[PDB]
Amino acid sequence: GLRKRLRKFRNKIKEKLKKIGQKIQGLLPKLA
Repeated sequence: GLRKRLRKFRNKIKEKLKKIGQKIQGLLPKLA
């Protein structure tokens, strides 16, 4: 049962990741 929970876990966080990667690419061009 632990597996089913772990897999889905790394799936939820993965979403919040691609979210910030979209916020920094906007400032970089201005800062660096």
